Parts: sequence; structure tokens; C-alpha cells
Amino acid sequence: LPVLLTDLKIQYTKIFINNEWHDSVSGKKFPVFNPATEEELCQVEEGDKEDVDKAVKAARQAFQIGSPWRTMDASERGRLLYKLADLIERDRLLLATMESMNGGKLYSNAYLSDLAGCIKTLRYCAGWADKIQGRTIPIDGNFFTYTRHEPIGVCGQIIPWNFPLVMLIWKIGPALSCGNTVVVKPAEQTPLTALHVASLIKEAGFPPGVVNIVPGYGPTAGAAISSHMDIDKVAFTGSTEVGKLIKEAAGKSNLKRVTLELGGKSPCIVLADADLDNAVEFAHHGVFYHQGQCCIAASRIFVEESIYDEFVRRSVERAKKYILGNPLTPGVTQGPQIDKEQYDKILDLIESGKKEGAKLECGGGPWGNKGYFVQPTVFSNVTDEMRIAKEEIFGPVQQIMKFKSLDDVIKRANNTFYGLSAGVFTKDIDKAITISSALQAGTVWVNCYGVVSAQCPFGGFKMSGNGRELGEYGFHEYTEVKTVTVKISQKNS
Amino acid sequence: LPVLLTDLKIQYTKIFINNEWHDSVSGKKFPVFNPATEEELCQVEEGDKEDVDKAVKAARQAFQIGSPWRTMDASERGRLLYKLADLIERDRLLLATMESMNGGKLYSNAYLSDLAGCIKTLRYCAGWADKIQGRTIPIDGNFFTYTRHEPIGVCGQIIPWNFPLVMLIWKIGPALSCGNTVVVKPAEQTPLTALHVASLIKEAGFPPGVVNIVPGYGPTAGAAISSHMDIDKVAFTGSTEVGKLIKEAAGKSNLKRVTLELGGKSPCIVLADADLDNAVEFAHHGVFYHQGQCCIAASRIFVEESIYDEFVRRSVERAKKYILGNPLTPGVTQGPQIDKEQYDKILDLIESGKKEGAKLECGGGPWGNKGYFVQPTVFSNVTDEMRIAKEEIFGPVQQIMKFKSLDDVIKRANNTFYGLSAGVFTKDIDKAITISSALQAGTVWVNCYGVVSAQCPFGGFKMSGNGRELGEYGFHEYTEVKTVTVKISQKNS
Amino acid sequence: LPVLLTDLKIQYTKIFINNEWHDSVSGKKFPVFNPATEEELCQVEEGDKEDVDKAVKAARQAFQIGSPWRTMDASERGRLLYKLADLIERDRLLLATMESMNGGKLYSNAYLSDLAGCIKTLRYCAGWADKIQGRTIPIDGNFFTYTRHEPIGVCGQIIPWNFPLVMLIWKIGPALSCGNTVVVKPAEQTPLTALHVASLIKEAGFPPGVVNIVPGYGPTAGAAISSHMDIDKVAFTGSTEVGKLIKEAAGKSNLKRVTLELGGKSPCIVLADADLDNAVEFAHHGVFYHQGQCCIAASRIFVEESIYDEFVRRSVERAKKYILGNPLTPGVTQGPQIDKEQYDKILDLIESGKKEGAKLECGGGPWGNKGYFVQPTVFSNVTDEMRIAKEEIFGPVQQIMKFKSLDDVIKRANNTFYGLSAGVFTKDIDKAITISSALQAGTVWVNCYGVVSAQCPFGGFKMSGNGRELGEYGFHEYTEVKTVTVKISQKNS
Amino acid sequence: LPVLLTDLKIQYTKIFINNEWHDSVSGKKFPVFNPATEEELCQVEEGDKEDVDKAVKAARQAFQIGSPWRTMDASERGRLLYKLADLIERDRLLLATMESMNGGKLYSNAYLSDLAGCIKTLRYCAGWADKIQGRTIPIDGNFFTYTRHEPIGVCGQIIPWNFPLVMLIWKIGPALSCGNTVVVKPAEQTPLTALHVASLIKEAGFPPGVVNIVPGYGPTAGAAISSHMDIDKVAFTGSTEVGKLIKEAAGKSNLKRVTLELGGKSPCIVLADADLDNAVEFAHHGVFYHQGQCCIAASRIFVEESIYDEFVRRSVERAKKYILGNPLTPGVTQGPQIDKEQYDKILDLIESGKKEGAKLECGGGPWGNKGYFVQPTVFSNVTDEMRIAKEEIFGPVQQIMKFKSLDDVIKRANNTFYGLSAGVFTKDIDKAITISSALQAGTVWVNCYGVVSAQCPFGGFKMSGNGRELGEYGFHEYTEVKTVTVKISQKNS
Repeated sequence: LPVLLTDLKIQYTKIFINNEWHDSVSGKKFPVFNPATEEELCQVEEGDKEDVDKAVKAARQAFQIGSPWRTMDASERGRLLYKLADLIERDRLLLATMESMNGGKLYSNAYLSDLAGCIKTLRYCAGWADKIQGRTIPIDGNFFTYTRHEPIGVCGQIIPWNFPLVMLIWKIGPALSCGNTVVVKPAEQTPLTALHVASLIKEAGFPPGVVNIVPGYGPTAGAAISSHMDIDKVAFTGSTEVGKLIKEAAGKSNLKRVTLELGGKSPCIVLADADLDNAVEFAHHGVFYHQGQCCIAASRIFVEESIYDEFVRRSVERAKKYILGNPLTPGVTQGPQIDKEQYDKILDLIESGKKEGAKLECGGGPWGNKGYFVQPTVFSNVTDEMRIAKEEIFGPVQQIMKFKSLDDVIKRANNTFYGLSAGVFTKDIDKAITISSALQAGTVWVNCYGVVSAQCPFGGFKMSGNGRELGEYGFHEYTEVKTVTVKISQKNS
Repeated sequence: LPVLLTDLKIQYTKIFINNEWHDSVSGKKFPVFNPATEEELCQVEEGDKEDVDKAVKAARQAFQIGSPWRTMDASERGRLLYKLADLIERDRLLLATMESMNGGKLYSNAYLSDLAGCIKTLRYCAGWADKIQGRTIPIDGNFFTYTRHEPIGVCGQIIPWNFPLVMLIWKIGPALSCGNTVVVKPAEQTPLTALHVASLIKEAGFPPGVVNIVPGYGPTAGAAISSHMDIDKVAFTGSTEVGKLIKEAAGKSNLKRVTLELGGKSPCIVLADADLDNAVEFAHHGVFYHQGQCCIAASRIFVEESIYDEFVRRSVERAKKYILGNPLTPGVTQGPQIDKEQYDKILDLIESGKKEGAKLECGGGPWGNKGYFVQPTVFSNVTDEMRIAKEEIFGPVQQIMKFKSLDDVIKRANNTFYGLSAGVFTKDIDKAITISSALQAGTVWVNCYGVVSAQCPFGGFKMSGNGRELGEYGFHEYTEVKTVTVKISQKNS
Repeated sequence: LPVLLTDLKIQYTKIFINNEWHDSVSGKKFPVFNPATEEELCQVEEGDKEDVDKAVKAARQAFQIGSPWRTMDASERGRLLYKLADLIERDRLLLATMESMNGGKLYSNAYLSDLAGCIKTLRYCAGWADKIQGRTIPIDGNFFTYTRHEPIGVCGQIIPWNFPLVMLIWKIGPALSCGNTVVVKPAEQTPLTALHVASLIKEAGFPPGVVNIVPGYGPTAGAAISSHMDIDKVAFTGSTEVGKLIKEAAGKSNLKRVTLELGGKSPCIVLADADLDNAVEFAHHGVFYHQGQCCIAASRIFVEESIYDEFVRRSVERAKKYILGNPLTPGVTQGPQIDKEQYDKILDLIESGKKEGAKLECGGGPWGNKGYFVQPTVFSNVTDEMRIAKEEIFGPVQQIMKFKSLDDVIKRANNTFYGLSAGVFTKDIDKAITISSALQAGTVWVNCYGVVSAQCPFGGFKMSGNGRELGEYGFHEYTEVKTVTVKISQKNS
Repeated sequence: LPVLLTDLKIQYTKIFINNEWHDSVSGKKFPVFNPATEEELCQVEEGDKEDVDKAVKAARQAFQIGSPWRTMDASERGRLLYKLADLIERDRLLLATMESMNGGKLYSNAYLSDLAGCIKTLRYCAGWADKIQGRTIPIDGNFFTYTRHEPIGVCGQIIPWNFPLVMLIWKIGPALSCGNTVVVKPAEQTPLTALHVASLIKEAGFPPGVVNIVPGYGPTAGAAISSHMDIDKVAFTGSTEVGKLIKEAAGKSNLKRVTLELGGKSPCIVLADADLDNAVEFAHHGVFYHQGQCCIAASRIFVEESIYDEFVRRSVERAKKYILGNPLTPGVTQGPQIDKEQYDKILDLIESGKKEGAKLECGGGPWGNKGYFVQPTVFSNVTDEMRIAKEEIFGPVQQIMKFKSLDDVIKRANNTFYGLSAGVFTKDIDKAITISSALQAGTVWVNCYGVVSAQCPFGGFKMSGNGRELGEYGFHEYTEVKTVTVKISQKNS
């Protein structure tokens, strides 16, 4: 793992529309800060309805019949995606640093893990461009029918900071692969990662106006991209709240297609037969990976009575072993949160549990002064009524209940309004298959966790989301399906 | 074609929940009327939040793990669907009559066409139950992944009267096939068709509480089924208005999955090389089939200059040849509309065009006294600014513009906020393929129209709809996709 | 289970070509016998090159463009298949009896199991007729491509007696579904089952000359159907020997497509953690189901040392519990073999093991006088060098080795030239997935056996077979794939 | 187009097994010659049963469980393929030259066309490695089934010279993608192209013993690779003769899977409405591309009476316009044939037609002295009885019949024992679809020809071939399908 000791510089801070770095009409530029240190990083600009509208207009152009981007052979879309990927891999070092300096994330995590993931989505999605096929339904009659999988149109993507670049990639890969044009709105907590990738797309040679990024504060662009009368798909990844907002506006605009992957409270279910060693390590990443800021974080470990206490032991034991240090520092297994917003919130949640008599086995507070560091916390004896068990503590905090039966645990996990993921640790074949099905989640993990690959479709059940991403199924959201039926004369089977 | 001279009787007028004919809590029962005669047919009941909630509760029961309906082998779901189909075909005669007496529709159309269609969806969907398969993604790592296509849960279906039974079937086929449980809310203009089919499902042996129908006025159940905190999918087929309503509530409830197939203004594009004979006949069904009450009605025929007038001639010529008579009378090619609502509206639209200087080549008014009969109308010299060219005249009325180029016509059709369907009549290979793609519709028809088969996916682009129906793609809306990843030891390709 | 005490009558004994019961040119009619009693059942006829050629000619007619069978909408092919299925289910009783009286098979097995299976293939395959679709490859260039899945042509099917009707159905379902025409050659040991089904197809209304059956001795028709210069696919299910014969002639005729599902020696691998109870019962059906005359019979159980002896105990224990009685007698769990051929052979194999020092724990000989009954036998301490462990003892005989490691057992099973199936009994998740993959078989069974459903593709690896059957993959053998590429003008994505 | 004036050097002339350049056991090395000049190019070695057996042994090693090549994540197989592709593109210039110097082919054709094609297969096939998925059949019962698409094993590929590198790529792409190991036997007329690519695979980092090339004379290795008792798939691309040979040995060895794409006589069908301009140009490439040495060459143009003569005119007109010059010379549109073998044969065929009274409108003989150059020939007034119309004149020679009806022409084309391809030139929609279906070919071309892309499956009907290549369907030949069924407890839909 190379280290970019080079003081990371922010090369891009402006809006990218028509492959050109515009500015803000109001001339208003918001400020980005290093949450690991609280210092300011730079002054990216802030978009508004004008810029969204501006870019959306760019999109329709890119998407028009006989455009450069529509007549381009699909294989060539794939060829271009592969280049962005290859370009991102070349600049990996820096791009990895710009995520840490702005997302506050262990570098080993934003290099050995994140940027690699981003490249691999674009690589996968590239090889899926020329393989999205139609059908030739053997209809009845002397007619000949065939479905065509065709691009939707302009796609608006609202991303969340947690994974500044991975989700951008998870959304401009399936999109650009199927042939759609994207207006990307990156988050406020972190605008740098994307703006930079936009420059690499331009080097890749993507046509002018295919991928338009409109960095800028939420409320504003949101309603816009999500109510333009020219955008057809709004894909939002963020918290449930903003989500009902985006979907509402969707109806109240054009019935545009809406795929939203909100979050959830996911349950781990270690069982008497589990290899506690394994369950302990993986239950650990589950809650303390990226400082619990992954929508798939195990904010609810249920351990069977038999092995409740033991689990508790190592669980907290390893918890304290995390290091609230510098994401830009080696050996650091935990970084800042992200901002006073989540930061204060996290602490508040920690407090609530305390009030609720949570078994605060560790942490409970913050570490250090400048920046935003919370102390790897743990709450034993959590009950299904504790707030810590009813909400997304999106942050480092571990809650751990106790169950005595299989039916009870699967019921006590499915008693939520969420279903992004789950972990059943077991050493039994029958349990594995029953608890994997009885659980209501989009992705269940048996004896592992956080294992998400591009190939595998990912999304959420219930109010955890809408649609899927990655996979072969994530290219179903960005392609409409035109049936054409011709009147041939005699139709022979 | 047999004729049910037998005075059609309304056997069912009450709510079907848990395979039992309940009543209305308020004891309020709405009245259904024969639009062909305006006489009342019977007194079906009217549901409310209580009954919706009642039935939704029935559903969750039906859908529970180890339920009778979930442990049932998929093949058996198919076996049961095939029986409903076979039962519907046995009772065809009557069931055909109950649609005419309540939908006001030519019997030849509700027998030789509609009921046949209804059976064939259920037959198709039945043979799709045991063939919805997952995958075994060759993921990276020594892990083994597989996607499972699993039932969503309780599905709420809001149907429109136009096709009282076909859409019920288009929605309880893909659903019941994939294993979901349905709470069906039929329309007010016509509750009889469905309630009856519900009885046939019970004879078919469908478990108790799988298919619950809650007949009842719109506003009420609507918000309910569409905001229950236990229904997961709301599929609505109706007008755009109610649609943004259902989707907005969706977000403002559970982010439940929402597939809505609203309507559209569809364009026919007869061209200089077309076989006017063919184009004339098919452009005729396009607008005057089921009294223009098909969301795919050609409310916009564009004829190239060369053959504008000629087309106009036969077009109107055949128009007058339609017969505003008795849907329950043989030889009648047109029946009542449906109710003063659409009836008055239709006439109003007719008037507006008159005010707009539409070339009222025929009709313009109503025919007969009792019931709701409009005179097959036609409006030549329509312009893209005439109201008749900007709205769904959902009723018998034909509008006919004139275009001089291919680019112009395809632009003047794609200049709408709709895209359910279209008809390009041509005798040229290149046109066919370009105009079929350049057009923005879910279903384009070349040299034919109204040709919709179950096998072929159907839905709408733009604000014409959301998702698809029928097809192999219509079983993509009712199945969620669970990825399970196991940690095997060594993984060999 | 109803019982057809009615003295089963053989209604059909002649050749079915053009939906008509022809005879034999030579006038030669072979004799069929009841192996349960050795009495003769009737005198079916014997075909020859003339009759094969005769029927093949019928086929080409049925398959010609604009034929009745080619212009028939696929849905209608499915509709017709469903009727044969429904007809077979109506006559189930008798048809079940005609298999027992001729195959010598426990009635409970030829009713509660076999005929049910036959119906379910035809039901499945029926619902697969209208869903075999092409694609619309997004090729490069301004061209438009689409693959059409089209019928091969006349298909020749050589069946084996063991499952007289199930394999006929496994071959005239995928075929008739995809639209091909079949010339079926049934076995000598048992011609009745099929000839009868042919009559039911005719009642079903299948066109005249679609399904032509040419009953008749092997050698003769074989080379014919398999070297006609008008048949395109020869699907043979039988022993390896005849198979290399059919394939060699294939090349030496027309390179016709050849899918052959020969047999194999399949290995069960019970392990220390297995539920011996379960493993014992299922390992039992594995070898003594249908008198070991199933190509998937466990002629090789490997038990780990730990639980070797115990397994041996119950294994033989239950073995003796089988009853060499009357297949047409209730309570009989084992019937005759099939004919002196296999009968003598079986006994010979039994003897060879004895010579090899097999641990003859039970049986070893025949039971009763008339007919062909062998005594449920068992051979402990079998070694990988014993003939009983190198050949298909296609008959009741159980061999049981002992293994001490996982690697060793999976190696000692994969050391064959076969791979139809296998059974890994385990209670461990990791073993299950590794031994299921490490094993070289088309169908591996974990903790069960003989579980074969229509939906699941079935065939053999290595010299155990060629291609697959059932499944969605079994409609890949009977459909060729025509790519058509048109030169459209501008091609927009 | 860069030109490798650099005297092309033959870097590789030896056998590649275990990523090492072995030699020949007999020490026998065959000689390769430049057919454009008849001079010798170098002295490649000649393999035998020993070397085949040698390499096959290497393969099994590469394919073993836990091998480096089997545990490799599929994505990584794709990553490696992409590198070979990228490496081939880097060396393009030379590799293009080594095909011309040895295949005798216009450089513009072996650069701007061939090497590009080779790279694009490997690029496509690479992106298909991680997307070959199984299924999760919703079987009946409380069982859980899933099909696994798994590598077959060692694959033996016999290539033909015509496209020395493209077919190597068409066979080591689908193979290496699905995970199989290949023993490639290149042709005698041309061994250089492949041996070189083998070096690039090694640079790509493909494991040691995955791709083993055994250059060497036909008869020898043939029977070997095709009868090794360790190779499972033999894919041969060549003439029909050798094909029945390879398939017969297949049965007479292991029933190994056999996909053979032999050749054919393909028919063009220009029609009265065709754009003769277009039909003329494309009918030209059809027969004179790569000197008629493409298995898809239009050795049978049928022109409707109306426009027979006209077609004849330009057809021959452009024919003479071809240039029998130097494939390594710019502006040369035709090169040598390949060797006295085809060369003498070609001339013989030309003579036969002369004897048959063919309307020798042009050519008829050879051009120049050294090398192997035939004069672009044409034969008008060909009849369906002329030898030139019953055999593959695999070489430059054009035959042109006359037809008066559609039915007649489609019958006169389908009256062959072949079906690789066809060209229907038309300007009518109905013809296009009927003649495209009525024709019996794997690939029909409407208004174009020779248009073959990787994405599109390609193979032959009838005795023109077996199986398909490219496409998503070409990864169905190299993957077997293991069904695993587990006994879960309760199975909920």
C-alpha cells in the first residue's frame, strides 16, 4: 500500500456540465472540511435549480437520437467505462487520499478496499454493456415480436457521503453501461471524490454532456433533479427521511422511476453452534467498519443464551482494540465520524441508551479534541425496546441482545421496518438455509459479513430500499423495455 | 358465440376476505348500474379502511412462513392458477355477460375477446410459477452465492373499470404465480366481474386468505391499501391523477414498491407507403375499440400529406359505420360509454374541439336517450395545439393531423408526457425499424394495432406508467431478490 | 391408490405413424412378457428400416413450413401438451398397470410415483412452449440482430425399458414443446406403455404425423432412426454400449445432433456426522429402488470408518426387509427384474463378487421360481478393485466401502468413467458445499437421494451422458438458434 | 494502418506446454511456406500422440481442484483474458503480418479486420467470465435446488488455417472464460499465428499449463486430442470430412462432447426489389473475401429473373476489379490461395464448371507464376445440377443462378446439406421476415453480408456444424451444469 504523503490537493471544486468545469450562478461556494481534524479542505461550489436545470439540459442533448452517445455501439460504451476504470486505478493513490481527507476514513480502507471496489464496479458494468439483450417472444399469431432493452433517459443520482466514490461508481456504471445519461448530485459532507472522478471520465473520452456532476447543498438540487420535467430516473442513496421526500416529489412531477436504497438496522444472529471466534471477528467488522457508517452495519447482534456472555466478552474486548486515531495514519483502525451532525447525533444515541440502562460495557464517549472521534462503544443487555434497538445509530456503537430459540430470534429481527442485510452465524446446514430464508433482508450473510461484491445484487427489502444495484439485476432499473410487434405473413415455429 | 339470454344475475356483491363473503362495517352498500340502459344492476357493498385493514390482516396470515400458501410448491401454485383459468372458461358465458351488463361492452368483445384474454393470462402466468429462477453468481472469493427470487408480501391492486376482469387477471396472475397474496380493490363503476371471479378462485381451492377482494368506493380503500403498514406492493391501473396520489402516499408510508400503469395519448403514424386499406381498418380499432376506453387508444393519427385526404375519407367513413346500439345486442359494434362521468366528459371534450375549430367530420354528439351513448366522432385538421391533441379523450372521438416528413412526425408524437403505445403503418423496412425505435412508447405496433398478447410485456414509458405487466418481465415486479452468500472452503470453477 | 384389478388389456401393439396404427411390413411381431410371472402379455409388432423410414417421412411432412404443426402458435403446442397430460392422468390407473405388468414394478411405484412424474413433465414442458425466447443482441454497427430459437426437425428417440413411460415423456415434452416432430422407438423389453400413450396423444388432437412411434426390436430401427438422412436429432437413453454405437453412426451419417444419457456407477458418501438414520433410509432407496434398475442407483456407498459398521448393520438390516413379491401385489416393495437378460446378468455379478471375496452380508441369490426375482443382496468390505465396484450391477445389489478421509472418498468416487449422480450425507455446511462441488456428477444430492424433479436439469458428466433433460436446459437441445442481422439505417441505443 | 515493413520474423516454432516451448519427440519439424510467394517461412515442429498426451497431462493438472486455475475467481479469469487481448493489440502490427505472410491475406484484411476481431472476442469473452450464472430452480418439496455452471475439463481445439488467429481466439475465449483448460492443435498450412499468441498468454500471466498448443500435422494429433481418455471436449473447425472423423472417434472413445463447425454452400438471394447497388457490392465480398476461403462464402447467388442480367453485369464487372497481387502489398484486394492443395483444387473446380458449360464470364485460370494466385472467376447460368452448385469451391469463384419466384428460390437454397449462412437482399418487410425464417441457416443476413460480430452466436445448421460460437450461447458448450439439491426443512416461497 503506497502512501500519498503528498499533501493532497483539491483539483476540482466546481460543477462539471458538458465536460467543462462551470461555477455557481449565485457564485455561492460551500466549504468542505477534514473531519479527522476539523480543518477546512477547500471551497467547492454550491449548485441550485439553475445548475441542475443547466445540466439536465446537457443530458437531453447527450441522449438524443443520432447523438454521439446514443449511436455509440454498446461495446464502445463498455470500452469507455473500462478506461475510466483504468484511469481511476492509475490515480488510485490520490483518489484514495481524497476520500480519507474528506470522508475521514482509514487509508487502508480507502485504498485496499474502497477504490478497488470502485474500479471493479466500473469494470463489471463495462462488460455488461454489450450483453443486455432483448427477447423474441414467440407470440401468438402470424406476428413477430421482440423486446428491446432501451435507455430510460437522463438519470439523477443523489449520493451519500459514507462511500463517496463507491456509490458514485455503483450508479454511473449501470447507467453509463445501459446507455443513460447522468446528472450526479454528490453530498455536502463530501464533494471532492466525485468531482475528481468527473475529470477522469473526460480523459476517458466520454462524450460531452453524458456525465454531469452538480455538486451543491442538498435541499436545493434535490427537489430539482428530482422534479425536473426532463429527468426520468432519480436514484437516491441516503437516509429514509430524504427518501420519502424524493419519491413523493417523483409522483408530484412525472411519475419518474424511483429507486431508493435507504438504510436499515441489520441483525446478526450468532448461534450456539457458531464458531464464536469467527462470529466475533465478523460481528466486529459488522458494527465498527467505517465507523458504523455503512447502511449494512450490525446494529443488533443477537446471541443465543448458551453463548451470550462469552460472546459479550470478546465482542467488547475487540471493541476497545479499535483505535480512534488518524484515518491518514497507519495502524489506525478507526477515524473521525464525519461531521458534528452525525457526530453529535452519535453521542446523543450513546446517551439515550445510557438513560435506558443499556449495559454500557465500553466507550460511551468521544476521544481526542479536534475532529470528530467517538469511542468504540458497546451496549450489552440491550432489549428490543431500547432506542438503540429501534433506530440507526449510524456510528460506532454495538448493541447485543440475548435469545433462547431460533423462532424467537428470527421473529425479533423481522420485527423492524427495514431489511438491507443480516448475518446468521451457524455451523448447521438446516439452520443456515431456514434462517437465511426466514430473515427478511435483501442480503443475508452466513458466517461472514460485509461481504458485498459487485456481481451480487444489493438493495433493501421493506423501507430499506427500492430496487437493486450491482448484479445483473441492477441493469434492470436503467433500461426500459420496448416491445415491437410486426405483422409477418406466415409464422413458422 | 353462445348468448346468455338468461337474465344475468349478480351472485356476488359482498367483500371476499378469508374465502368468505363478508359485508361492510358501515353497512354501506353502493349501487351499480347498467350504462347501456342506466338501470341499476344491484347493490354491491362499499368497503372502507376497516375492511381493507381487515383483509390486509388476512393476507399477512396467508403469507406467513409455513403457511399453507408459502410452503406450497410453486408447481402447485401453477396447478391452482390453471384451475381458476379452467373454471373461468367453464363459466365464460355468464362471466362474459356480467362484464357487458356492467361495463357496457359489445358481447362479441367480452366473449370472443375479453374473457379469452383473462383465461390466457392466468394460463400463462400459471406456467411461469415454477420457472422463476435465481442465479448462482460466480462471486469472487471462496464463497458461494446465489440469488433467490422470493415473494414480496401482500400486494394491493387498484383496478380500473374499462377492462373489469382482464386487469384483475393481469394482476392476480403474476402475483399468485410468484407467491404473493393479494388485496384487490375493484372499481366503482364496475364491481361485479371481480367479485364473481373471487368465487371461482375459492372453488379452485386457493388457500383461505390469499386473494381478498375489497369492493368499495375509491377514495376510501385507496389510501388504505396504499398506506397500510403491512402491504408492500401497490399496483394501480387507472388515470394519471390517482396515480401520483397513490405513489405519494407510498413514500409517505413505507416506500412500498409502486407499479402504476397510467394512461396516454398514443400516436398512429400512417405513411405514404402504407397500405391505406390496412391502416384504415386498424386505425379504426385503435380509436373506437371499447369506445376509446382503452389506454392504448389512437387519440392521434398522423397521416402524411400525400395521403392525408384519402385517409380522412375512409377513416370517417368507417367511423359512421359503427353502431351505437346495445352491447347486449348482436351486431352492435359500439355500446354505452360507462357513466355520466366519462359520458359528460366525453361530450365536453367533443365540444372543446368544436370551439377550437376542429374539423368535425362526423358525430359530435350523443345517440339515443337512456344509457350513455356518444356518436362515433371524428376531428380532421387537428393541430398539435388543439385540446383534443393534448388530453386523453378516453372515449369515442378521432383526431387526425397531417405531417410532411418522418422526422417531423416522430417529433410530434414524442412531444407528449406519455408513452403507452403507438402505430407506425409502413411498407418500408428501414422506416419500420427507425420509427419503431425513435418513438417513445412501451409498445409500438407496426402495421397493426391493439395487438397485445399476454406473453408480451406491456406498460408505459414516461408518465404513462411504471413497470410492466404480462411477459416474463411482469414477474419481476412481484419478486424480491435475496442474495445469500455462504463461506465455503475452497471454491473451484 | 386405486387398484386396477381389471385384468389389464393391451389395447395397442402396433406402429403409430400419421396418427394411425399401422403394422409391420415383414409382418413380424415380437412377443412381450410379464417378468413378474414370465407369462406372455401380448404380441406387439416389430419395426424395421422400412417402418422407421416410413415414419420419418411422416415427420418431415408434419415439420414442413406452413404445416399444421409449424404454424401452430406455441401457446397452442402447450395447450395440446397439457391435454395429453390431462388425458394420461385420467387413464392413470390403467396406464399405471400396463407399466407394472410389463416392467415388473411395484404398483405403488408406478402410480404414486411414475405416472405422476410422467404427467408433471408434460405439464412442465407445456408451460415452457411459449417462453423459449430469442435475444436481440446489441450488435456493433447500424445493424439489428436477433436470435431465433427454432425447431431442429425430426427427432429420433431411443428409450430404455426401466422407466417405460417417464423417459418417453421426458423426451416428447421438451420436443413437442419446442416444436420438433418425434419418431419414438420404444424398447423391446417393454413396448406397451408408449404405444398406449400414443393413442392418448391422438385424442389430444396432436396433428397427424407429429408423434410417430415405431415399436420394434433394437438393432434394426436403431441404426435407421440414427442414420436416416432426414432425422436431425437422435436422443438415446440406454446403456453406454449402444450409445457409442448411436453416436458413431451419427457422424457416419449427418453429424446429426446427439444427446445420449447413458448410465453410471454413483457414489453415496455417508460421513461421520451424518444422521445415520437418514443416511440409512435414503441409501436404501438409492440401491433398491426399482430393483436397482435406475441409472442413478447407489452402487457404491462409502461410509467413514467411524460409522462403517453401524451403517453396515442397518443397511443390510433394511435390505432383507425388502420383499421379492408381486409388483401387482400390495405391500410388495420389490418386483421381478425385467428379463433373463438382466436377470441372469444380475446373478452373475452377484457371483463375481462372491468370487472376489465380497462380504456377502445378505441375499446372493434369486427368490421364487417363475418370473425373475433376485434376493435383495448386500456386499460389505467392497474394495475399489472389486468388479462390483467397477461396473453397473444394474439390479438389486448393494456394495459398501470404507473411507477414512474426505479427500480420499471424493477421490475414490471421482475415479470412475461416469457421473450421473451422487449422495453426500452430511450435517456440516462446509462439507456439503465442497463435496458437492468436488464430486463429478451431474446431480449430487445432499442428505437425500433419488430426488429428481422435472424442473431440475438432469444428465450425466463424463461417459455418463451427453446434454441434459428436463429443466430449462433441456429445451436447449431441441432448439437451434438462427441469428438474423438486418441492415437498419441509424442504430440508436 | 501501420505497415510492418520489418521482415517478419518467426519467433515461435515449437510446442507450448506448461508455458514452456518444448520440441518434438521425434524431432520432426514441418515446414511452413509463404503462399503469396511459395518461399518457405520457417521450420515449425510437428507434434504427435506423445506431445498431445504430454500436453493433455498438463491440462488435467491445471484443471485440478485447488489448482491455481480453478480456485481463481472468475473475474480474474476475465482480468487475464483482457490482458491477452490488450497484449495482442499492442503487438497487433507483427501479429497481423504473421498471418499475411503465412495465410496469404491482404494486410488491410489482417489488420483492419482480423486482428481487431481476435481482440474483440477475447475482450467480449472476458466480460462473460463472471456472468455465467446458475439458477435456483424452485423445485417441489422442502428441498432447495440450484444449478451450477461448471467447467467441463480439458478442451481440445482443432483449428483451420483460413482464419489462423480468429478461430483460435473464438475457442480460447469461451473456454478460458468458463474455466476450462485448452490443448490447441493449429493447422499445418499455418502454425505461426497461434504459437505466437501462446507467448502473449504467458506474458499475460495465465497459469502454467492452461493453454497448451501442440502444433503438428493433422492426422496425428487429431486422433489423439480427439481420443485421449482425458480430454472431454473436442471442438473442431474445418471441413466436413475431418469432422465426421472427429465425431466418430468421439463416440469410440469417451462420448466426449463434440462441437464441430464444418462448412457450407451459402445462398445469396437478391430480389427484384433489392438495391442492386447494395446487393452487388455485398454479394461481392460474399464470394471474394479472403479468396472465398470463408466458410460463409456466397457460393450461390440466386437473382430474380427481372434483374438477372443486370446483376450479372456488375457482379462480374466488380469481379475483374479484384487484384491478384501481394497480400503484403497495399492496394491488393486479393492474395494467394493457400497451398497447392486448395490451389490445385480450386483450379480443378473451375475446370469442372467449364466442362459443365458454366457461363464462364471471367477468370477461369490462375494469375502470375510463383505462389498460388487464381483469377477472380465468375460462372453465370449456373444450374442447381452444376458441380459448382453442389460443392464448396472454397476459393475465388462465383456462381450465379436465376429464379422467378420466392418459393422456388427458398426451396432451391434449402435443398442442400448445409446451413452456415445466407443473404437475402430485399427492400420489403414481409419478404425479409419470411425468407429469413424459411431459410435454413444459422446466420441469415438481410441486405448485408459477412457481418459477423462476436456478440452474435454463430454456427451451422444441418451438416454445416454443431453447436454455436461467440454469443452468450457459445458459453453453453464449455460449461456443464451440476444440479445440487439439499434437503432443507420448511421451504417457503
